[PDB]
Amino acid sequence: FLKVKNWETEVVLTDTLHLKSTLETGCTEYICMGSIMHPSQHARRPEDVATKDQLFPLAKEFIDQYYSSIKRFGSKAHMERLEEVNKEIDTTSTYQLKDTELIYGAKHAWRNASRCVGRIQWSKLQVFDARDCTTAHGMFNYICNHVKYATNKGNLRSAITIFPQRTDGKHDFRVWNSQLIRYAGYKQPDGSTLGDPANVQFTEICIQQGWKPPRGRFDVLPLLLQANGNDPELFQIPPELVLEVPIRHPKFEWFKDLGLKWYGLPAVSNMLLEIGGLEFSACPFSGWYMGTEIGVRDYCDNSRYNILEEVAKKMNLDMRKTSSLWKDQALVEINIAVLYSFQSDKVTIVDHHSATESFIKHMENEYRCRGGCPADWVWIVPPMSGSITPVFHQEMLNYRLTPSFEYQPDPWNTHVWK
Amino acid sequence: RFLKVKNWETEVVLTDTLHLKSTLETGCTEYICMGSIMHPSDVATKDQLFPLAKEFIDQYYSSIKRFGSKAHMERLEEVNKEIDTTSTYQLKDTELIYGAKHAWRNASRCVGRIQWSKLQVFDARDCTTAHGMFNYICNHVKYATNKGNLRSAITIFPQRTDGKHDFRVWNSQLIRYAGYKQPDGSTLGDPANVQFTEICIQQGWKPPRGRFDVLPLLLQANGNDPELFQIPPELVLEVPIRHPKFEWFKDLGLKWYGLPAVSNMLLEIGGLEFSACPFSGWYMGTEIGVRDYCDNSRYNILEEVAKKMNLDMRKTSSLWKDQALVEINIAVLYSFQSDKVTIVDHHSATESFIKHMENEYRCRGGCPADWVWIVPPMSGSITPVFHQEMLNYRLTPSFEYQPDPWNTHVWKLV
Ligand code: HEM
Ligand code: HEM
Ligand SMILES: C[C@H](O)[C@H](O)[C@H]1CNc2nc(N)[nH]c(=O)c2N1
Ligand SMILES: C[C@H](O)[C@H](O)[C@H]1CNc2nc(N)[nH]c(=O)c2N1
Ligand SMILES: Cc1cc(N)nc(CCCCN(C)C)c1
Ligand SMILES: Cc1cc(N)nc(CCCCN(C)C)c1
Ligand SMILES: [Zn+2]
Repeated sequence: FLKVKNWETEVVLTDTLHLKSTLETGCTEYICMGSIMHPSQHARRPEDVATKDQLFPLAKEFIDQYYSSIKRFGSKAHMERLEEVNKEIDTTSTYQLKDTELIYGAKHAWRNASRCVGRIQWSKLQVFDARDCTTAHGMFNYICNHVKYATNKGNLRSAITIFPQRTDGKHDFRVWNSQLIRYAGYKQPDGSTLGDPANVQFTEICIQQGWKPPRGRFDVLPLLLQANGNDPELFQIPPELVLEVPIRHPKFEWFKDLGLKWYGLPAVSNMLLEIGGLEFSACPFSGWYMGTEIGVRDYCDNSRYNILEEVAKKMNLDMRKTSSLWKDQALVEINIAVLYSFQSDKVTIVDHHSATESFIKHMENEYRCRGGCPADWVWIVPPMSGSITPVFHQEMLNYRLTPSFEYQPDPWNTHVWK
Repeated sequence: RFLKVKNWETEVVLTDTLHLKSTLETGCTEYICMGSIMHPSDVATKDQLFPLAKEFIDQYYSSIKRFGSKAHMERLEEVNKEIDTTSTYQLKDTELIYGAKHAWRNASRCVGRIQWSKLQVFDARDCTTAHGMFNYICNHVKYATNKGNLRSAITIFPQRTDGKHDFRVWNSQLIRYAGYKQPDGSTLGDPANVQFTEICIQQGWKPPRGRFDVLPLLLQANGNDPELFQIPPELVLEVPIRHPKFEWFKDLGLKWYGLPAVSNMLLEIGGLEFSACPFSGWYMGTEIGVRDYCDNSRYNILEEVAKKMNLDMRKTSSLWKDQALVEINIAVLYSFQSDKVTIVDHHSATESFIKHMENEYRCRGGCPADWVWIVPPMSGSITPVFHQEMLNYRLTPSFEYQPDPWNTHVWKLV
């Protein structure tokens, strides 16, 4: 067993769940890689279509886990399911998840996501089964329905849409966008950047694929959808599906005149969902924002919107030296405005104080019922005001459980066009 | 083998080979990361001490471009003689200085390491009594405080022998404020120091019972019972805290001391253990303004400041805590700068650490760094270290945690 202590409350939790971890963290007894973005390349099956002795053990492990979860280990259905998966692999080199296994797998991938502060909600995930999809047009239909369901007029609901699994790696379904809704970024003639600098490369691909850019600071990017390994196709999300919040400040009347807004729905679409050896390379999932994701990182990273400049100017702060803390002061105001604006418009949002408090409660629940909760301190602690949130003083153990969400290469690095 | 770290702001990529020289354990395994654990976990035998000493001596003669020299080989034989005959050995003055500076250079949790090569080392290995320790510590405080122009320093007392004759400073820092738990459950002074304050009172200290009572030194020499000493008040530089815009901030009656001086850690050099080695630098503002003042378990002044700012404290999403936190840290920095007492803000400190880290990769092949500790406790992502990948590993000479002495000391009075 391993213990974790909270240094504010002195609560000690005892971890045994880590004994079920399967993948390497990247660390060793001599080096810790906890701050590395992608510490490990340890995967569960090789880089493409596995042989039977590579895939079946991963399948059996997950089927065993699912049937244990419902108190039916060794039951009739469990043993038939194993025989069924065996035959499927014998005749197709893969197998197909039942609807129940798919739902279980998706929820537990979220439950196992050690970087996610939002996991107290993990069992409240709506799962849309899109495994019958065959074209990029059908992918667009599924994504539109997902966006409409999840947005729900501002009462946001967590959802995931799961497209057909990888087969031989030449027929991948992929959403090329990193999120379903993101703003364009444009390389300016003088050298600067208009819009979101994170998306300049993706923006140029879209233009390179025929997208006519309106060239503004908040241009919603088109969807770039790839189905069955074919070349990707551009689609415009209907604007009535894209809920946006104008950013205003409860005290500063001039804040409105900054002309800022942001979208309500955070929807990650470039990760990979791994269940029992199966790789779902297109599995867009969405929830609701923690305010700091917009106000600290989107607006105030140097390589992003970088608006600390303007806000501090309008505030008449002394930007002559760092020790006036003008950056910190403007940072707080911007995050006040983001929360005030979303709350005013009745769009679901959580502040980092509430979110981190929820996560401590979630940790305690998971230790009580599951014997552990894998958690990545570097990612869980908010990017501002860390030490005045309870997670700062909370020791955490990070380990990798399956099913899981994984990073995957950007498809433009790997796709050979037609 | 090589390991790469990337900065996701700048895209700079650095190549770590120094990790191959790492020694003891991180706490992590191949399947669990313990990077957010506070401390993941009698005296060395002859056969244990030999290889540790050789590795250090090898390192030292390599750093002075004398590896394999006649002087290198004779030092090794000399060290081997001592261990063989006395079960320990004694460092040369040059080796002690090198070792102390490299323990700082190797401190993966320290953001202030750009200054590592400018450390004043005070050799106190001839000290035999607690009175002598007091004298050494007073001289250290005076030299390091330097009328506000602070200078980094370390004082090194005699090493462990059999573990029954340890030298120890029982204070966690040389200068700290007392904390007194009241019968009604409230705290006067610094809640972090309530327990140590109790021990001092038990030993005979007469407490003023104020909010900023400098604690007395509790000094243990040669394994004897520790003894109390009052630091001369003229040696304790303090800064009253005021705010450049809120004139009411001074009415809070806050102050802090200028000299941060850790006194409860262990310095390991070549297998030798220096259990009493107080070292001092200058503050980063957030150490006082964020943690010392605004930790729930410390002075916890967010509420009063927020009240005087007329903030809406009914809902967390008004971010009144965040707003007060910034204002307190503005006051800390403005106050020290006005009194011309050395301090560094977290933006300046993290920028310099990135410069340091890059230079260490270029000239040394790496820089062990603990991201969890390096990133400041506020405004994390608007500092450059937040976006900087880091590798953590343990190089020696090193500073280490050690048990609190009141948990292991065997008393002898009455
Ligand atoms: C319901 C409200 C949710 C909140 C408030 C939330 C919050 C967050 C935050 C703040 C991060 C840090 C990532 C960053 O800052 O860039 C994160 C990471 C993550 N979240 Fe959640 N999340 C939520 C829902 C979900 C859902 C529904 C899923 C999956 C079904 C999920 C899976 C993940 C994953 C995999 C990561 C890691 C991303 C990476 O490594 O890049 N989250 N979450
Ligand atoms: C010169 C100015 C210095 C600055 C601005 C500085 C800054 C810091 C900061 C902010 C921390 C984090 C600790 C915390 O937040 O509680 C730290 C840790 C540390 N510093 Fe430095 N430091 C300085 C000088 C030194 C010196 C002179 C030494 C040793 C000779 C040293 C050794 C350490 C060690 C060992 C730690 C780790 C302490 C622990 O693990 O609890 N520092 N430093
Ligand atoms: C549990 C957690 O590791 C602990 O609160 C750490 C986090 N990071 C820190 N970072 C610094 N500089 N100082 C600290 O005391 C801590 N505390
Ligand atoms: C290098 C460092 O690990 C990297 O910048 C991480 C730090 N912690 C983070 N935490 C969150 N939530 N999101 C991030 O993108 C990052 N970035
Ligand atoms: C579903 C969800 C909700 C939320 N509030 N945040 C996230 C993380 C977004 C960043 C993920 N990384 C790939 C960049 C996801
Ligand atoms: C020499 C020095 C200077 C400075 N500015 N900070 C420190 C860290 C003290 C923290 C110790 N921890 C156990 C809490 C040391
Ligand atoms: Zn680790």
